[PDB]
Amino acid sequence: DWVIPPISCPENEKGEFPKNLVQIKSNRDKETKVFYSITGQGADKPPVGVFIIERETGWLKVTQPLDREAIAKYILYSHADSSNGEAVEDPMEIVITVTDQNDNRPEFTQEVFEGSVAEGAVPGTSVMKVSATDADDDVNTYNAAIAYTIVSQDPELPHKNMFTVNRDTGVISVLTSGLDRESYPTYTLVVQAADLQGEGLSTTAKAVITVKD
Amino acid sequence: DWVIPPISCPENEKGEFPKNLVQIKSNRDKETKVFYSITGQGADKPPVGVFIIERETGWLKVTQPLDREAIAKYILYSHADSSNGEAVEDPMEIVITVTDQNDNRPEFTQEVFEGSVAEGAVPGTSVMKVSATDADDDVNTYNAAIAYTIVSQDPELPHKNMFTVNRDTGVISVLTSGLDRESYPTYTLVVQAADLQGEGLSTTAKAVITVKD
Ligand SMILES: [Ca+2]
Ligand SMILES: [Ca+2]
Ligand SMILES: [Ca+2]
Ligand SMILES: [Ca+2]
Ligand SMILES: [Ca+2]
Ligand SMILES: [Ca+2]
Ligand SMILES: [Ca+2]
Ligand SMILES: [Ca+2]
Repeated sequence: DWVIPPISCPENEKGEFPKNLVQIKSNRDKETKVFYSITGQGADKPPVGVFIIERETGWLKVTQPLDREAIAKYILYSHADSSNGEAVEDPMEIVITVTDQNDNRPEFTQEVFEGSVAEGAVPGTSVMKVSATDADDDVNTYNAAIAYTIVSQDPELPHKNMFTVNRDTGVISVLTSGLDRESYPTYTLVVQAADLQGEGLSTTAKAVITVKD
Repeated sequence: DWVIPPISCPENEKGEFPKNLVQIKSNRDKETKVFYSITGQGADKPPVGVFIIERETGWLKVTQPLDREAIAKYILYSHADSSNGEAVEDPMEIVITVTDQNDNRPEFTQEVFEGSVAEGAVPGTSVMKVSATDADDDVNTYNAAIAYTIVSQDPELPHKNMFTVNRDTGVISVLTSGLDRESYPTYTLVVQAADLQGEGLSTTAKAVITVKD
């Protein structure tokens, strides 16, 4: 069977269903009457009826909103028959790809991270790792592409930015010098994770840094 | 033959050739090895070589720029053979749609239009028409949606805007009162037409209005 170039349908559609996607038909329909149908998971097997096809015209339709994060892709088969029951084409394998949107917010693996730095440590040294996940499509979009930032430091001393976060790795490093356990022994950072490479949906967690001797 | 939904390729592509459009497989290639070719005008028929298919992968490719205004649609057929050159699928009908770019400036039907009006005529009274054409796709885009403007009036008396042009139709009308043949017996307007509804490519021409008793 040929495999159709994929038919895209974005997730979370609203309004009137069903909606037309694409017309799939046989160029033999002037030689004999052609009746169309589709089978497979999403047509006549679970989930039944998400897609339906017009029996005489071959208009493929979707009957409800989709969620890429539940099902990313459907495989079905179209069929062309004539009155006498002969198949007028081999089946075609129909591929339908659910096209992503940014409908998922990043999430930190924990609501509080804990680390230790040694007070005499060099601007460069690695303190700790923070971690988020996005459920969206990390292959075809930036909707799951996470920029880690530091939003705030407490206390703001000796300097405001004692610390640096690598925006891709979520690794927290020492930016700056004057780090003394006995002046200021614990810092509480508010860290942000935002998708769209930093520009999109965001969430915050806390990172608690204990200064050591 | 199944006829696949059409594949869009914009005119006036730039850079590296060939470029990939779509992957056209058969799913009988787990079993033995399948070889692809294409025929049709645009492939093995004139214009020869605009599209090719990579024999082993089935990537359909475009080999040079297209121009919608010369050819807007191609029809190709793909074929699937085994090493002995025997068909393992019926052919598949491939439709290619060339999509529009705004690569055509509107042209006024004439370089100078002539019209005339009675000095008595009341504001709102209709004088003459100006007219432009645009060669871009006036069915699916705004690349031919022309808006009309008066750029200048000569002379600027008794007042600067004796006239008005409806931006959608090109009808020139009397805007303000005071027309009088024996003070100013003709006006020369520069008129402008622009696509994208005024926002796009532009051209100008002249309209000459003879004030009559
Ligand atoms: Ca979703
Ligand atoms: Ca997201
Ligand atoms: Ca999503
Ligand atoms: Ca100390
Ligand atoms: Ca063109
Ligand atoms: Ca064009
Ligand atoms: Ca145009
Ligand atoms: Ca007079």
